[PDB]
Amino acid sequence: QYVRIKNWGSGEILHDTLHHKATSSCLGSIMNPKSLTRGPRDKPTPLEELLPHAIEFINQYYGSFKEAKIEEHLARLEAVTKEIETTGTYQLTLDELIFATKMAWRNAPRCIGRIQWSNLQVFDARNCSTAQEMFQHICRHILYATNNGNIRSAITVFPQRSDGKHDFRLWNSQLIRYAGYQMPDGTIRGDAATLEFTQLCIDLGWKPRYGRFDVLPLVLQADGQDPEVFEIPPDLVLEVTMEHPKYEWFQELGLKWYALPAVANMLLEVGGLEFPACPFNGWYMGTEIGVRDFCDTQRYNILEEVGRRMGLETHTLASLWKDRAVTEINVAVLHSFQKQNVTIMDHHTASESFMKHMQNEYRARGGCPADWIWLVPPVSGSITPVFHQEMLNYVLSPFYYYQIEPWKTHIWQ
Amino acid sequence: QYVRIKNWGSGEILHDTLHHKATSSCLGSIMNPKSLTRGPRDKPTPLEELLPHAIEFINQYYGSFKEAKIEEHLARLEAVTKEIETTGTYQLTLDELIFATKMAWRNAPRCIGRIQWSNLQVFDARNCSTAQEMFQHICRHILYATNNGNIRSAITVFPQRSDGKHDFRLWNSQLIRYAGYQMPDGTIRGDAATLEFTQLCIDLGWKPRYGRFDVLPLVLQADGQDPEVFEIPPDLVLEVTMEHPKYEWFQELGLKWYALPAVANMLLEVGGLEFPACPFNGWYMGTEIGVRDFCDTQRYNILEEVGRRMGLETHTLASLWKDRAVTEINVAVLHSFQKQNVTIMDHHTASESFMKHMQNEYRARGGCPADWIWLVPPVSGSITPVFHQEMLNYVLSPFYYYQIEPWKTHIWQ
Ligand code: HEM
Ligand code: HEM
Ligand SMILES: CCCCCCCCO[C@@H]1O[C@H](CO)[C@@H](O)[C@H](O)[C@H]1O
Ligand SMILES: CCCCCCCCO[C@@H]1O[C@H](CO)[C@@H](O)[C@H](O)[C@H]1O
Ligand SMILES: CCOC(=O)N1CCC(Nc2cc(Cl)ccn2)CC1
Ligand SMILES: CCOC(=O)N1CCC(Nc2cc(Cl)ccn2)CC1
Ligand SMILES: C[C@H](O)[C@H](O)[C@@H]1CNc2nc(N)[nH]c(=O)c2N1
Ligand SMILES: C[C@H](O)[C@H](O)[C@@H]1CNc2nc(N)[nH]c(=O)c2N1
Repeated sequence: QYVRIKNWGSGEILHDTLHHKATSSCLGSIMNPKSLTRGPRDKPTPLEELLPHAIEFINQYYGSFKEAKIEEHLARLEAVTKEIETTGTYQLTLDELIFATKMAWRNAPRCIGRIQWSNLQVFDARNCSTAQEMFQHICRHILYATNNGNIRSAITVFPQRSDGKHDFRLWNSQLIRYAGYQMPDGTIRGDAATLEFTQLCIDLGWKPRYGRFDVLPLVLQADGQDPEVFEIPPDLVLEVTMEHPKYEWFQELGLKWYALPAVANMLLEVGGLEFPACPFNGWYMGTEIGVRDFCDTQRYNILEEVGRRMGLETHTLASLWKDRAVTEINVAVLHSFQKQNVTIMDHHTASESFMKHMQNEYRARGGCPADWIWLVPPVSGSITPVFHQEMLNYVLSPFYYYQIEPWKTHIWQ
Repeated sequence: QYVRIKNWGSGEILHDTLHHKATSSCLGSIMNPKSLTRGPRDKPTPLEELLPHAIEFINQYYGSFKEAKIEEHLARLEAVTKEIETTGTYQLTLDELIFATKMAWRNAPRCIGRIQWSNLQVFDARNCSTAQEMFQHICRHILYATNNGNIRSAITVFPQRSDGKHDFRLWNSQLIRYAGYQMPDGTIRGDAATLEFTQLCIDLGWKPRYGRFDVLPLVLQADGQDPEVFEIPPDLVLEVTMEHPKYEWFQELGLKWYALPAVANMLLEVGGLEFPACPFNGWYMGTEIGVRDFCDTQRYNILEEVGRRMGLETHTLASLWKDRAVTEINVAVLHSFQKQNVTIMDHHTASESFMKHMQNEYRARGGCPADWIWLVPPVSGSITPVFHQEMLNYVLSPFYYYQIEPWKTHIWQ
């Protein structure tokens, strides 16, 4: 009938029915499980599969109005059916598309900022045609979203997949990201995690600048053709330099980070249609930068240097110096964004926000797909309320899937 | 053929084959899923099910020797078969039992201290018969394990389930635990989480002492008879008073905690046999006390008071005061145990230990059942290496299962 969900922090009990609308050794801590990956195609969607999903979506959309529009609903259902018989696919009204993007966001089990789901700017680039036009669209997005520090969530929808042989794809994981260099002296400079992709950019012509914070170029693929490299205009990239409210030596660390967190390589699945190119963004949550970017050993790995600067016993694990360090780094991050007037949210505030939202979600539609493993911040887990909340993780539709890294499935022309 | 497992911190790849030997909406963050709970019975184990499992276990046991003892192996296999036809069950040699307890530990997906798996003291109480004898056995365990601060892991195995109507059961979750009182003024005193169980003890005759740290009594059930209450001799309970290495006011908080972490209510399943009563213990990991016991809002909830004592902006979430506080509490815990010479391990050291162990496990037997959600410490998640490790969670055998709270399935005499 329904699944029982408990919050061991408040004793609160919830009944999840929503999971019934889901799609598909316990593969728990798997980053990219096949279940979350929507791969390629070389043939249109079998009409037998498409129409059902289409009908399905159209019904969801029309059922979403406080006061139904049955005439339009039926008309639309017909219009779409007829459109598929005659063309073998179909086009969403801008409204449906808008609705689709917010719901897909609403259904992201791994997103903690979903209380903002209804607040999204949608850029319709479905009529796009060249890499250059893609690049221009992306720039418009970046400029709009950055909003000079007062960040705004937005998404840019490019042409939907047709036959699977003319896919629009951004080869970058994020719109804004730093390059990683394997120096001569054997050391790594910049973002150790982007070493390969940085090399690719070079291989495609991009000129490496060997800096610690060089913004990588956009590698765009349009109409399924080979990817073209485009440097992002520097004026468009807002950055925050890191300062600590108390340790003046913190700035001596010479760190900074971009203000725009934009996911660039995911596919939007909606009513049977697939959009291989739909970059989107929200605003940063402090821990992403202060903890993951700066403290992961396979990224900027600055934890020990900050430890020493603080005079901690960096040689004694049980001294808990790592916990002391990372917190000061987190404080610097938050302090700097605030000082420079760039939207950002701390993880504590983020957690309570999500709890409020999940609460809203169960009341509203009897569920909220949640991936505990991703929703719990990388530091101070049980100090946040999300940690004590049991969660159900399932895949609804619309949905935002991962895709196979393009350079792995692209037939070069 | 095998599952692929990745460590995004080191790029390391592992192949899990062990999962093939496993037994049985994604029920991820569920504390007590049915899959981990081995419930009651009112009839012996169907011989058709028992023998296969028995044969199975005996083969594992004998295959564990560096140099096989095939004669004994076959003899034992026969001895056991014949023993079941004639009695409808069987007895493990002390050795097998010992082997069984370490393997079950070895197979606990939620245990981070498993690198210590082969170091376990086994107390054979399978011939026990009365609650009083149970109580004495438990005391011996407590005394031995406490070892005056130099904690020793140990387990006490009581009589295996026969027909399911004569179950030996400890009604307590842990051997040592504090009571919780609903005061007249409406406030809670002690461990808010043990309110109900404290009431039960009272209901069964125990005299409430209304203290903040009153050790609850043992509530023992023997041969399936009604539970008897036994106070634990105070001399047997070692405790650590909390002091901070720098904040002298910390001790003014008047906190302490028991040194022995002993799980009392789990069932040991081995070769078809079930042991409803097998309390066991290891030693504490700092975060259990400093974070969960002291900082969970539904437990001692001391986070805000420590925040104020430190002079932090306890009114501004984004100030990250909670992170500053909990760390100092964690430091106090570790500092106090060390000062008082009571074994304890910090979570950072614990994490590296487990990683080393998991490494050993994949090499040794091609796998290691791990529950990421439980293995990652309640604070500084990604600062520990366990966070960046993909893990497979499955149920092998021997295994330690949860059981239905006894007071829910007991027919009072
Ligand atoms: C408005 C502010 C927003 C905040 C603060 C927020 C925060 C977060 C955080 C902290 C993550 C973790 C990412 C990681 O660990 O790699 C995340 C993931 C995610 N968010 Fe949000 N988000 C916001 C807006 C959005 C928007 C506008 C969308 C979509 C239109 C969205 C879609 C997702 C998805 C799909 C993921 C999963 C990414 C992945 O699996 O790699 N988020 N978000
Ligand atoms: C030698 C030191 C040991 C350490 C430091 C260690 C540490 C831990 C920790 C931190 C937990 C988390 C408990 C919770 O969050 O509630 C745990 C759980 C567990 N440990 Fe260990 N452990 C040790 C020994 C043992 C021994 C001797 C056994 C069995 C003979 C064992 C069996 C388990 C089991 C089954 C759980 C799961 C408990 C549950 O699900 O409630 N551990 N251990
Ligand atoms: C396969 C084609 C099936 C067509 C059936 C359409 C039934 C109309 O469905 C209606 O949509 C309304 C939204 O406007 C809702 O308010 C109604 O509750 C719902 O019954
Ligand atoms: C149902 C009864 C089946 C009995 C078959 C027993 C086969 C013996 O099994 C043997 O056990 C040894 C351990 O001493 C191992 O070293 C051997 O590799 C293994 O083949
Ligand atoms: C490893 C570099 O990471 C990034 O560039 N990131 C981190 C992962 C993503 N983070 C996000 C995304 C969104 Cl849409 C909102 C908040 N944070 C995008 C930005
Ligand atoms: C809520 C009170 O918690 C406890 O009494 N605990 C916490 C849970 C258990 N912790 C353990 C158990 C073992 Cl066997 C080893 C280390 N820690 C037993 C002690
Ligand atoms: C292996 C493990 O799943 C992985 O390293 C983690 C876990 N949870 C996460 N949570 C978030 N938000 N982001 C991440 O990248 C990860 N990665
Ligand atoms: C709901 C959630 O699973 C639960 O609160 C957590 C998660 N992980 C845990 N991890 C450990 N070690 N111990 C716990 O009690 C819990 N509880």
